Amino acid sequence: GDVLVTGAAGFIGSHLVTELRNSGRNVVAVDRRPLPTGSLREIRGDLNSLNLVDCLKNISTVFHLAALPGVRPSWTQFPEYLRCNVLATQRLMEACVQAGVERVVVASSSSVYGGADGVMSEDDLPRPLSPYGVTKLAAERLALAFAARGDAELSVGALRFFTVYGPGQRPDMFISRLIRATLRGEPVEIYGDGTQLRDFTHVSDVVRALMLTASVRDRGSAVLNIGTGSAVSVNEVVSMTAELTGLRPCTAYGSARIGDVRSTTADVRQAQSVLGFTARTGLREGLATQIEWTRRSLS
Amino acid sequence: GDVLVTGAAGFIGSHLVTELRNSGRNVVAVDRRPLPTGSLREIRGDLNSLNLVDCLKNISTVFHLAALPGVRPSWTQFPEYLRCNVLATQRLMEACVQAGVERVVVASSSSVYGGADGVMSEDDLPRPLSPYGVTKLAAERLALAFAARGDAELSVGALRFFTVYGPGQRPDMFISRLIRATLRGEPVEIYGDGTQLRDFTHVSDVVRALMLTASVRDRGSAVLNIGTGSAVSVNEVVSMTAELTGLRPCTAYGSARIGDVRSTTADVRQAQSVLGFTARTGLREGLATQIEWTRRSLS
Ligand SMILES: NC(=O)c1ccc[n+]([C@@H]2O[C@H](COP(=O)([O-])OP(=O)(O)OC[C@H]3O[C@@H](n4cnc5c(N)ncnc54)[C@H](O)[C@@H]3O)[C@@H](O)[C@H]2O)c1
Ligand SMILES: NC(=O)c1ccc[n+]([C@@H]2O[C@H](COP(=O)([O-])OP(=O)(O)OC[C@H]3O[C@@H](n4cnc5c(N)ncnc54)[C@H](O)[C@@H]3O)[C@@H](O)[C@H]2O)c1
Ligand SMILES: O=c1ccn([C@@H]2O[C@H](COP(=O)(O)OP(=O)(O)O[C@H]3O[C@H](CO)[C@@H](O)[C@H](O)[C@H]3O)[C@@H](O)[C@H]2O)c(=O)[nH]1
Ligand SMILES: O=c1ccn([C@@H]2O[C@H](COP(=O)(O)OP(=O)(O)O[C@H]3O[C@H](CO)[C@@H](O)[C@H](O)[C@H]3O)[C@@H](O)[C@H]2O)c(=O)[nH]1
Repeated sequence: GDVLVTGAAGFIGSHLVTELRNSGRNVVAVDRRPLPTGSLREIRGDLNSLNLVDCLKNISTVFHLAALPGVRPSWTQFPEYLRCNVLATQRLMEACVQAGVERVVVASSSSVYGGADGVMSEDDLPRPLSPYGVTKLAAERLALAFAARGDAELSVGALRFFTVYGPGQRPDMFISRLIRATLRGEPVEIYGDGTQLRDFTHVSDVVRALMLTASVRDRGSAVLNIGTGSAVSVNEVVSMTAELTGLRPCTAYGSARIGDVRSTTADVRQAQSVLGFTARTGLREGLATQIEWTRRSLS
Repeated sequence: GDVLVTGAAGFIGSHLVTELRNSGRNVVAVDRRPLPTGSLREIRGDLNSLNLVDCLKNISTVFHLAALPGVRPSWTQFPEYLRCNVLATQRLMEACVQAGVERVVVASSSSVYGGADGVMSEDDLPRPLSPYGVTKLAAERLALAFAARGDAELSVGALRFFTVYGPGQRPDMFISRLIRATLRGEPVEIYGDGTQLRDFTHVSDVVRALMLTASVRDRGSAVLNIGTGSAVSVNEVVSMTAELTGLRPCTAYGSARIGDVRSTTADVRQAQSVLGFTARTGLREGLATQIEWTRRSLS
């Protein structure tokens, strides 16, 4: 059957569209922004306005990536985060039940874990530290509640991504801003002392995990971390970018932002056992891919 | 300091207002519906429209009970459930940070557990089966995220209530409808075969738990079940009501409603250790209190 991707114009979504089409799948793309062997049908619209059942005609698999994804604006833009991240999810899942979609792969987030040292496992109680994390937890729990309805023949794979980077990374993210601070001298502010850590996951690995998750169809629903299990500090990413480029990143240290967790590290075990997924790209290699893409993109 | 109760016109809220005032506390009541030794100041308004910081002047303790509380309408009224249960909570917690409120006691729900046999413990992963349960989980996680902000001197006691009944019970609830089916012959539909079970908790016990929770001020935040640990089936409640009244309840069996969990039973241990709270009222005694109140109320 055909596949529908919400959020298809965005960072992860555009990579997923490419891989789906290269694999021979016909793709229906939904986004309110323009898109950058399988066919491609672009539907331009807001999930809260489109006739979603019409969009889901002959769709057997949905990848739900649309959302407002920034941690820090969520404190002061909460109506819009609720509308885009929770209400739109609820509408999409109802339409999936009505249209007889078989499987929905939902982008969730490591943000549901909140603050924790060391490994974040899918059996840990969620305790988001930001309103954004609350909305991603609500979206993933909504998806699971729809899959548990007695009238639905619907499974859900909810994927908790860990800070994704690479070619095309959204420009509000740290590595994208740092690379512009390096190649173009546009200063980046460091939010705190730079000792915060992230499990940075390359988008190519995330797209492989998304495809694997969609192919697990007879095992019910699942909640899985998608990450590398290796955390790197902000300061270390700055030093690596300086080393790779021979240009001094234009940085300025400022105050930590409330809502930012101090460290993330994925427990990678359950995705390996359920999907056969292990991340292949480490940060040193992946960072070079983003730097090279950004050069060519600016030229 | 003075205490503010949101949802003060409702079932649990009105009982809490009474006990707060009888205890000598000055109460500020907020609700968009009229209210049925401590003074009482009634503020009439919607939490999404009022100047909440103004309402919180000289308030040291907030009891957040306002919400749309029905499980079953939440599938088809989801915008309003998000607005009342999640957006209003976020606005209230921000105003609590800005106003320097010390402690917020939040009404959460056993609905966050979803479907589970046997005892529901606060260490179990939440898995709500209805959009209502998703909104209560979001409200309680929001409250905890605000309490964890570095700029807040704020603690949260989040109370997961188990199906509350007694004098004044909301008329959409089962025991209220059954009593009208008995005393007044207004038929009640049974949603399924009546073998579903609930941990029914008397409102007097819930109000005692609310007061105890507010008095724990130097131990940070807590998430606690408030229930009896004894589950009773719908059919057994029907037979008890018939026995107590000598009138045949006017019932009609119909189809189970999607979103209704099959059974609830509270793990009562953590509230006993943290609050010294143990429920005192069992269903046979409590059911008689509601029947007697309802007689006098109808006359
Ligand atoms: N990038 C990461 O590090 C990361 C980490 C964890 C989780 N996630 C999650 O992965 C998903 C994709 O993230 P991304 O970095 O690609 O974000 P992105 O902002 O690049 O892509 C999201 C897309 O969704 C669209 N969109 C938003 N609301 C919409 C609406 N109401 N209707 C139609 N389209 C709408 C946007 O136009 C955008 O193109 C998001 O759900 C996000 O929460 C991302
Ligand atoms: N009754 C139960 O069995 C039970 C069980 C678990 C949890 N809870 C929770 O306990 C709390 C109280 O439940 P209840 O049975 O007393 O419900 P209720 O409906 O009787 O009381 C809720 C009150 O909140 C008010 N309200 C709703 N939205 C408002 C808004 N935007 N602004 C101002 N006021 C608003 C309503 O007018 C109403 O009086 C709710 O948070 C509910 O989710 C109740
Ligand atoms: O200009 C900036 C931007 C970010 N940071 C810091 O860099 C780290 C990473 O920030 P960023 O790349 O913006 O990603 P996160 O805020 O960690 O969020 C990403 O990863 C989260 C967890 O996976 C997802 O929930 C989010 O949607 C996704 O944006 C954090 O410690 C920030 O405090 C700075 O110092 N300066
Ligand atoms: O007309 C009716 C109403 C209810 N029921 C059944 O009676 C049980 C109890 O229903 P009700 O008294 O409406 O309470 P719940 O739906 O269990 O919800 C209450 O208890 C939940 C868990 O504590 C809270 O989350 C909710 O806010 C609160 O309304 C359920 O099995 C219903 O299916 C019927 O058979 N007929």
